[PDB]
Amino acid sequence: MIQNFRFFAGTYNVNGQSPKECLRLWLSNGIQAPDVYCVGFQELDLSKEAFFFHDTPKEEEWFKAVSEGLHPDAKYAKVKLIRLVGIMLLLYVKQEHAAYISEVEAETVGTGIMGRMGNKGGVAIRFQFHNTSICVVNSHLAAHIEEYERRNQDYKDICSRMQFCQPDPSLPPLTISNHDVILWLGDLNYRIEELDVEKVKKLIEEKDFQMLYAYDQLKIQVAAKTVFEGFTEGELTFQPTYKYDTGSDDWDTSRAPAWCDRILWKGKNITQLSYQSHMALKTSDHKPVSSVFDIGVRVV
Ligand SMILES: [Ca+2]
Ligand SMILES: [Mg+2]
Repeated sequence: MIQNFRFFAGTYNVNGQSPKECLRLWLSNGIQAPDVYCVGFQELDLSKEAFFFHDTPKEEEWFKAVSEGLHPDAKYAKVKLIRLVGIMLLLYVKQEHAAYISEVEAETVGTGIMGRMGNKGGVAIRFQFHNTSICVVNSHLAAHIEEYERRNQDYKDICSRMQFCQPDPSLPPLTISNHDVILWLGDLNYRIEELDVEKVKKLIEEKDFQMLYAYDQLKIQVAAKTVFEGFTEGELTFQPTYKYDTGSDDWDTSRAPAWCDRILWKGKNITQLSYQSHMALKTSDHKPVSSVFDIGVRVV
């Protein structure tokens, strides 16, 4: 029997900052309490120290910040936390679902310096929920403005190198694609091309996000089948989420605005209820993005 549960997916590039703001706006702003929360960060800590010895007080800081921000109408249990340098993913479920979560595994893949360090890359948590297999990936891909090939390479390398082991020590490992349900979120860093920074801002003024999409690097590459084969993205009905002046909604361009921050998915029995950014949070040069899904899970 398929029963629907509500999944919240969120991605936020916090530009090396500690949380200054209440996250309720992002994580529980006029939504029903999700059954499951998948919350992704990039650039959690930008220090060389963090890049070097992993430890950083930004982890407890954003964890406290997310937990305080979850929907107040339910109690949530943290299932798993995973981080590679500045890339962190948190998985929470309502306390009443905890017993039905199993085979939780978490892995990381660095795809930055030398094609292997964690300045860029991916982290993932997969698990079983009742009798449905789910994998959630948070990734931070190459930032070069022109050279999207580097993002495609990061994406190809997360897919080929991310391997989850299994209790049975005689079985092959699982890859990201070996799941009934895949959610992929992150600062994917694809930008807008050809169009002038003037036109790109003006298009954003009059809210004509359809025309702009035709020049979005991610749209183009997905159609070219160089990444995200089989994935869907909901219509982008919110303005690009990068790059803003910290503490405001004005632009900064050291580089047109861009839909850096995205959530895609593939699987049967997945319906997307919403796809938003959250302008009111001004702690970072990105805005956070969120999506709620009704996902059908097989319950036996
Ligand atoms: Ca790379
Ligand atoms: Mg930054």
